[PDB]
Amino acid sequence: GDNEKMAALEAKICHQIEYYFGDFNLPRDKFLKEQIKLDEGWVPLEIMIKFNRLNRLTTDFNVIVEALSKSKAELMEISEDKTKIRRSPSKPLPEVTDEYKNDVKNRSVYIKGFPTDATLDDIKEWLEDKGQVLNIQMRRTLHKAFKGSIFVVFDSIESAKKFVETPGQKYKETDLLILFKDDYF
RNA sequence: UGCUGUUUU
Repeated sequence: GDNEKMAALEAKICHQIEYYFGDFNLPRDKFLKEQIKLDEGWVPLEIMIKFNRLNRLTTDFNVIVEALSKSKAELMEISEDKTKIRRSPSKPLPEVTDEYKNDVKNRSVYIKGFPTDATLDDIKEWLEDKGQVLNIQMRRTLHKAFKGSIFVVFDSIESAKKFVETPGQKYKETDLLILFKDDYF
């Protein structure tokens, strides 16, 4: 059903854009920050479609606008003429205080045992039924080769604990080592 | 402290 397929695509679009403008990417994204200074947070759709994971989903402005209009996250706003988008001023970036960093750390997790040829797509699929994940960091060498270990940030301490305490976890044939970031060094 | 990079650009 084409409506059915269009709805699945639009959900993916929302999630991707919401990641780029999110707490775990925006503060470290020089290119996106450049664009956000120029008019009250607004960024043109002609620039957004240059972002590679978004480009692969769609380059149609009409489809992007429809997607964001139906989002349940309430993060993104659309301009009057429908050519530009922004993070809402109701949702500011967190102040990076001791209390914030402690809270994030307590729900961050280290996982080791993925093959070196695994993709971000592969890791996301594996994580699908494991709880709400807000960030995936693939760990790399100096020369950018994947080490086979990751850091992940969960939505809550409750979700992180449920994941860490589950006993027999594997990726395909191989046993994983799973630790709170606090326990890794 | 700080500064610098950082492609899910």
